[PDB]
Amino acid sequence: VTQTMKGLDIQKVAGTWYSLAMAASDISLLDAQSAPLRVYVEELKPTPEGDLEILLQKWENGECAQKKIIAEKTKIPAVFKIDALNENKVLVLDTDYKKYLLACMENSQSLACQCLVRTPEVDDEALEKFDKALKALPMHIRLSFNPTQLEEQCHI
Amino acid sequence: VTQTMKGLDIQKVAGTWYSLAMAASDISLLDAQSAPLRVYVEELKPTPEGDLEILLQKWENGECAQKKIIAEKTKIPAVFKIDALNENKVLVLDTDYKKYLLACMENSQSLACQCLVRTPEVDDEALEKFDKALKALPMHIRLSFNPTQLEEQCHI
Ligand SMILES: CCCCCCCCCCCC(=O)O
Ligand SMILES: CCCCCCCCCCCC(=O)O
Repeated sequence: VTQTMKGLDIQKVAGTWYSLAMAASDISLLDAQSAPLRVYVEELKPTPEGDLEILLQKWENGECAQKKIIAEKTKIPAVFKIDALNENKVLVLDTDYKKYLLACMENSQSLACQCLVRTPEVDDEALEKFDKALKALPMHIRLSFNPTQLEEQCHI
Repeated sequence: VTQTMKGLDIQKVAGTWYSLAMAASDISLLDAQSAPLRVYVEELKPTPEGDLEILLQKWENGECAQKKIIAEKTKIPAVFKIDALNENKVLVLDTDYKKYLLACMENSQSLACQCLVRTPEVDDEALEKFDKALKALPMHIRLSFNPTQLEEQCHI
């Protein structure tokens, strides 16, 4: 990923988001309801220090579970770290704060990206920006959700 | 689907094909390795009468199985019928016979389409034609395969 948001203000991505679309480099990352990167964003909570708390849902061991993860800031405003055994990066590609946000997670390559939107509607303009960003990346699975699904736990 | 191949010669689609890409209206049709429309074309066998025999593979009850289905001709050269409990149509959107073929199956709507190619290579021109045909259709999952996967049973 060589598309980052110039001039990102992380405080202004705060609040409610919907995972309208998702893509990944490997089918197995998004294939099943319980695939490892099939995660649905609920809320972004930037910290005063400029870290990013992410509230999401995931189908795990038979049901829809809530998880909270923190992505720590780096020297680059558009790039956060979630490290454990593995060094992983969260990248903000593009946002207008009020309607859409494009982001990817990548390892150290495998990756997964999402088109986030503020409301349970299909934003054709946001999806066209997402597809343009992906034309640069080696994606092998793409999913998108309808407005009914966007209002359900785990997009059921 | 309102894109059919004008002037189709069904005899000239005979022989070896590879399921390079697949798309469908509903995630659940293609999501799992064993999802109902996750089928890999091996061979097209037009009959002297102008019916279409389709040899394909599918992951069913734990393994990669061979199936043969016949799609019966209609009054329209680009449209075949596979009926059982349900009336389903196979539509040929576009082909150049020697490199790529675009086809969909639809019910009576849910649908699934494939980009078929003659060789285990990523044909960017065929994929751009597939994406152009899909921009007309309500697809929510898209998969594509690499050349290593294209040479394995059930694209493992
Ligand atoms: C800016 C944060 C956007 C959240 C989605 C990141 C990209 C998809 C991968 C999600 C997986 C995870 O965060 O564990
Ligand atoms: C011209 C035949 C092409 C074969 C693929 C048809 C479209 C995808 C759906 C396959 C499912 C099936 O044929 O049972």
